[PDB]
Amino acid sequence: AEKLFTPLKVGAVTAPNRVFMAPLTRLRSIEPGDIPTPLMGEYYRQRASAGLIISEATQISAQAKGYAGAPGLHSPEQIAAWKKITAGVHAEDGRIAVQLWHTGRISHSSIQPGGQAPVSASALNANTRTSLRDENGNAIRVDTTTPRALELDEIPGIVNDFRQAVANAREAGFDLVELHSAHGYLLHQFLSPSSNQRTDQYGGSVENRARLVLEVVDAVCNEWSADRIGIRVSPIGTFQNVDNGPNEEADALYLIEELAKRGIAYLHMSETDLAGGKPYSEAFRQKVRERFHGVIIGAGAYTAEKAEDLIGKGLIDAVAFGRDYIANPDLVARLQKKAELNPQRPESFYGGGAEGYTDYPSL
Ligand SMILES: Cc1cc2nc3c(=O)[nH]c(=O)nc-3n(C[C@H](O)[C@H](O)[C@H](O)COP(=O)(O)O)c2cc1C
Ligand SMILES: O=[N+]([O-])/C=C/c1ccccc1O
Repeated sequence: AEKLFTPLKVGAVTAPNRVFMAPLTRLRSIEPGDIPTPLMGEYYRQRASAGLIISEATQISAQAKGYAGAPGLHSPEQIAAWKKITAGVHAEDGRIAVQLWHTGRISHSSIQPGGQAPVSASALNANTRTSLRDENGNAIRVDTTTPRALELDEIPGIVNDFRQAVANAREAGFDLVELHSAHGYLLHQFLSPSSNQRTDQYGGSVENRARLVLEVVDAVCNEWSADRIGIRVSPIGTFQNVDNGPNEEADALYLIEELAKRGIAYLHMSETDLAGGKPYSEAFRQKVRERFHGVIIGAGAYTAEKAEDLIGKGLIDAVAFGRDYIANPDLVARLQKKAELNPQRPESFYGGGAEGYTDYPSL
């Protein structure tokens, strides 16, 4: 029997199905101000039949910015714009979480406050690219700037920025928040020994490496409620040159046991980047499942059939689809009916306007 189209309690909200829209950076916000737009509102409204929409990654602060065109949730103007977007999703009977990030070293000095180097756990270049805008406003890929290591006394400010962004998110009408602790961004930069060479209380042992993300979790649970908080992790494998170190499984299980103590709404596991990699072992999935007592969302080149299999095995609760949600606003109906999926147009994933954004048809 199919379970994808059955309801699921996700902390404080109830999803009517298990087909979630993964967080998808689309880089269509207004500059100056990193302001969401009515076009973005239309895009999200089109996808409101998702069991849960998880927004594009959204800055907690101006310092958090690493991509031209990515929205923020730190300014009054951003709060006002997001309020209209969440109202539109709710008018269509949807549910929407905001994914909150700090990009850390995956950034460029030209888009940082004061034109300064971005920050990270350690002063190590990401050795990758980010997306800026050229003089005509078009997306361009540019090598990342070498970061400055955060001073110990700057850490409380980072925690406060997450806390403040969650206050703002609650005000803006989001149903949940997802902390971006994956994919080589700031929280993951602290988690991974490959990017964290600190020798203070925020590096070294796994307890120290997870310290920042757990302080953030505690701060945001206190600001709102634990049943409003999810977290995305990518703790097995390599993502944007950030591996998970030489004890990745044990370190992941430590973090997950710690997260379970807070009673948070969900754990969202990004299992692979677009280039793929070794699948999660069923033993690992079992170890995660016995340790965490909230919703588990799986993501990364899923099919509906794989999601059904893992839901049936009692190992995950929901699936997040990324690219299929870019191209199929009514992905839920298509998967329910076994309809074909619209052809994807990758050239318009990042930047631009309505074309390749709001022009993918429903059935
Ligand atoms: C254009 C694009 C933007 C993405 N932006 C984000 C993001 O903002 N936050 C995030 O955690 N993952 C991001 N991802 C990863 C997706 O959430 C998803 O995990 C990935 O695309 C693999 O799932 P899929 O095979 O269903 O597309 C992005 C992926 C794509 C293709
Ligand atoms: O893992 N991915 O295939 C993409 C990740 C991603 C892409 C753009 C912005 C934030 C992200 O986490």
